[PDB]
Amino acid sequence: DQPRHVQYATHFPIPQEESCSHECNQRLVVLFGVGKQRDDARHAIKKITKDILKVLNRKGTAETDQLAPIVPLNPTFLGGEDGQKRRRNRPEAFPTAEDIFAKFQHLSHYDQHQVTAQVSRNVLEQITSFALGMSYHLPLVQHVQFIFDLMEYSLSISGLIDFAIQLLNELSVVEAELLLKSSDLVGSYTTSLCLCIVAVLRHYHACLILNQDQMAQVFEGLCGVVKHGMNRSDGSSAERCILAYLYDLYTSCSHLKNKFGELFSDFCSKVKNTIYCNVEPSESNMRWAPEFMIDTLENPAAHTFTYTGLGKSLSENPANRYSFVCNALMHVCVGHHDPDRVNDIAILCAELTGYCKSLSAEWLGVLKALCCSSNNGTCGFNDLLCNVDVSDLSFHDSLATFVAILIARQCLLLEDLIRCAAIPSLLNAACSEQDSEPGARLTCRILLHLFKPTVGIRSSCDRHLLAASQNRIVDGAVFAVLKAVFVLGDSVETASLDVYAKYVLRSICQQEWVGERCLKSLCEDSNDLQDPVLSSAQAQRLMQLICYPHRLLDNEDGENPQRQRIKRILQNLDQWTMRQSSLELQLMIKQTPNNEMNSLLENIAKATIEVFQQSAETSLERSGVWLVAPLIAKLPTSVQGHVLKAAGEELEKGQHLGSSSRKERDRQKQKSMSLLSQQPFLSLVLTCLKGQDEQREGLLTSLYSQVH
Repeated sequence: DQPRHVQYATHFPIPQEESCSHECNQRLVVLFGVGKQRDDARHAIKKITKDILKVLNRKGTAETDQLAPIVPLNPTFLGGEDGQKRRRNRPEAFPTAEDIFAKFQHLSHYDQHQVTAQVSRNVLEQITSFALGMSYHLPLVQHVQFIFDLMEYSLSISGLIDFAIQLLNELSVVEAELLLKSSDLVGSYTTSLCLCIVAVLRHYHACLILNQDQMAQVFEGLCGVVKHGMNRSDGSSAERCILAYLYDLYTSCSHLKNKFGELFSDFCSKVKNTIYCNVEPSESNMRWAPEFMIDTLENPAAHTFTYTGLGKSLSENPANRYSFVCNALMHVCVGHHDPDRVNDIAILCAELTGYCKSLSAEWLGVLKALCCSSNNGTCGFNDLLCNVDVSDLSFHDSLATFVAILIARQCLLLEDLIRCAAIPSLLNAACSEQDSEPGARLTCRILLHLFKPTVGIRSSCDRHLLAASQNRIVDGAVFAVLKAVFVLGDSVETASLDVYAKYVLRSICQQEWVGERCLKSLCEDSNDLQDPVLSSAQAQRLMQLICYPHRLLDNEDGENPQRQRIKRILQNLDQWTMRQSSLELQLMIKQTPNNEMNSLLENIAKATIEVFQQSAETSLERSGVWLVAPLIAKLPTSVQGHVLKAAGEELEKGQHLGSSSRKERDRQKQKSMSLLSQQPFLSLVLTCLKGQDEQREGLLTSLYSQVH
């Protein structure tokens, strides 16, 4: 049939545009050959996407389009896919088309040019029409969500920088022509679309670093236009991550401004200075101040309210804790499990507390109350089990989705959970066994839901939100919360109760993002995993889980399972994971107790001397043992020096076996060379000859042995 190379003909993309107008456009077609299809392929590839925009550009109704599946006689499989697009009729929870899925499968960068040029003509015709004298209508938001969910299949890179370029350019045109009108519609749909571009560039962090020769200096131009004129509703959009994440560019030129405020000079200095030095918080306490029945008075639909006016309202009382927690939980037990309701209640309540950044440090009481008995009271929790169904887990996906929405705000800090949550959970099971027994398993499942057998879910836009916000928290103490899970232990439903304590060990490490953070963390330093809080036996029983998930499951076997565990640490590593393969040794070498340092030397010496004899008696696959020397070289030579100076004479005694026939002496020589024909022997003593005492005695014995 077909060979392998014909499938990759479509897998050769050209990312850079405008290569050669006369040459590259005209010469590329004739490589495959002639075809009527390819000429009509260009005729209808834009036609299928122009129709859906012309009813959006001109706001054409859907009732005027009925003859689109009726006219074309050819609906072939791509053409017939055009006709079925009118079978869905009304909008629904409809997946993408198979062709658009197939463009994610193959040819994702050839077609990325037309779709990015398709949206380029849409965003530029409006800017010639918004200023044409009639269009003062703000851009809609309902089409924004569906257009990022479909553009991401092409793996676009050029679609990010151009839109960021054009939006800052057009707003300077707006202020020169639309500032004097002074309307009240400013910032309702532009600021919402402002953070959409910022967040999608955060998911494309490689593209934002290559344009730094005008990135920083444009922000004074685009933000400074509103201040010099009569500024209405100040600036609705303010950048937050710029003044903290950028460090390198300020060494060129640094300048100061003096147009902030009489008491806001220190305030707006700290608006830019958000790196450290937290100011003194709200001294008035925020515990049990609101009682009940206050959410009906306020309307979050009116977006015209401001953060500055919110300060005077909360200056009277910081009372935004209790009456909204009860309002939220009473509402969610009224509404159904439909996806529209559960996502909206998290995001609408978010902007109430989004500018209430002091409210971000008081949410611990929803878990601190049930964890400890310092709150006292027994009847306060019985109703909280009356409204919880523990048997059903399909509706626990919604609260698993809520905490994904809760972590997606990127301004809620969970650094209190390291100190005051995982540590007493050790003593929670230690002090009480039959009383707080659900506390171990309830904290087991909810942390799994934070870091999600598996089934392929269609969700992709919010699926990538969990890993994007993961690295925003430092990795200094997060694994201490992880280890506190592991040290506490010391058909899915068919499993019994006791076996779940062991599958959680695998399932936590099953996530590829869990494993890769531990692998990268040791690249800088290992002092954080040598803390005496960490366990002895349980630490290295999961290093083989840390290193690779797709390896075969090693089994507990025999009276001496560590005997074969020492003997396979050479074979299991390959010639490509050379970084962490030697890193696992010095952790378990130092974990070995001091009473058996003597037995811990000759094992690694003799491990490398029967790795050569099985090829002596009877290339790139065998290049791994031909290149174990880089692993040995990146080791403390105090251990290496004693075990390799011992390796010399035991391989210089391998040829010294006589007391038999003359002819067997020659065979035991040449079998010894075939296991001693390794250039790494010359390099292992090369490490050893630095920082040694004397090793000239061993080769004296060989010289004398053969001189006769």
